[PDB]
Amino acid sequence: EPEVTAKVYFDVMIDSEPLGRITIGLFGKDAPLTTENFRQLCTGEHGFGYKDSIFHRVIQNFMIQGGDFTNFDGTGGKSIYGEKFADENLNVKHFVGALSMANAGPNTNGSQFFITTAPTPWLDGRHVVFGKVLDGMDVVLRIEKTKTNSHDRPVKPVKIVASGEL
Repeated sequence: EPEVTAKVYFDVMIDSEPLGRITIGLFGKDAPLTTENFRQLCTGEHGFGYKDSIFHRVIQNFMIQGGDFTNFDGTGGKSIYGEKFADENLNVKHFVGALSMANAGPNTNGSQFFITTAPTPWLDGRHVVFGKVLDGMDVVLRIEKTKTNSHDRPVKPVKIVASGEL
């Protein structure tokens, strides 16, 4: 596993129920542009970020996805460098608890990401893995079990009520 160079977190709630804190370690040496984008979106330094956004898609035994703080449906989001930035390292394979960038083809990274909860070999080589859950994996597993309906979207919003750097 690559080196963790920075730690960020998310405090999560589901309609009045606090689920706890998810601590994420970033691989700053293996993916500098990607980790910096995630880090600054967590702090909200530029005026926008993950605070008060939701996990809009949950697929049991696969992953949870979030990061669309502009449209809240999977069609939006934007990086700190602009609308899109290139793929940095595609040689790191996914593993349970990995943080990976969602995208719409090569060099289209923005702000959306997923946290994998199971092996996902069909994503390997196509999505940049830039970190991993260091603590609070139980919170991730709880979210994965939340009731979804049509489109794999949680019936109750799964909200990130706070984010930042640790």
